[PDB]
Amino acid sequence: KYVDKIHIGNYEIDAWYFSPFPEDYGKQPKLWLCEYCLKYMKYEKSYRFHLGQCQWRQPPGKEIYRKSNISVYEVDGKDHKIYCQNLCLLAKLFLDHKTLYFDVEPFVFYILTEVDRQGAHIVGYFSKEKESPDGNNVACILTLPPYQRRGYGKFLIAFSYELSKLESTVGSPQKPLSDLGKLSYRSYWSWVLLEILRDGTLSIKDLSQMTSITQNDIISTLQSLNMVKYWKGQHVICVTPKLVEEHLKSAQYKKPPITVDSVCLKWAP
Ligand SMILES: [Cl-]
Ligand SMILES: [Zn+2]
Repeated sequence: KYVDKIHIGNYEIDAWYFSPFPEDYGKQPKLWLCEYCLKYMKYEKSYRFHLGQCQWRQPPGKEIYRKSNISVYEVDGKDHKIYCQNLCLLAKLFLDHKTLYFDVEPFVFYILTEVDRQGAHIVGYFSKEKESPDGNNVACILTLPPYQRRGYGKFLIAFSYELSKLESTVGSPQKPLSDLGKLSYRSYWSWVLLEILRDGTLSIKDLSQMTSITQNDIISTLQSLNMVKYWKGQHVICVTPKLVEEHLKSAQYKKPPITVDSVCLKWAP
């Protein structure tokens, strides 16, 4: 028997996929997680004890972003092996194609939290290879189920590209994306490109430089917006500024409820 339900903070969440917690953890009805340190436990009694003993009120690592009550923590998987091993076992419950759980040192994880008087509550995260051969600025990304479809997912994507911009480099997420992944990325890419095309002759490589979105990713977005022509084996951006405004005004695209503010980011490569 696999883990199939978890209790974390005040949420219970059913699992979507196999996650390789040790066998005897699968045995239990629920898995109980500390919402701050992410320690997993077998019983409500050990959960309650931990709750009253644990001193953590936020993720480990560095708070590299604070705007209002949204915070992002940078955790190095080398400096915090166990926390990150726990994060990965948690994420694998909802990510089908996540492969890495124990070998965490090559990764740095970015933790989205919303803060109240009690502490900083994890809402989602994305991991990133420290050095990427394939040029992936995200390895895995995930908004926890009860928080999905509220702009946290898109905040994370936005954020992963803000980091790429400060590294003066283009990047694409590791594939395959989930269906929620695909939709959120195509939506983010769309909004970013449309917003910019509103404000005069920019090549696709010019757009790639400004946004840190790869040329393939810009091309495939522009195709779905119907703003790219094919000429002699070359993708040519063909934009009618009325159809740009047309698109924006529509329902499909809009400022996410919540956005990355480059000012409130305290990070450098
Ligand atoms: Cl659920
Ligand atoms: Zn704890």
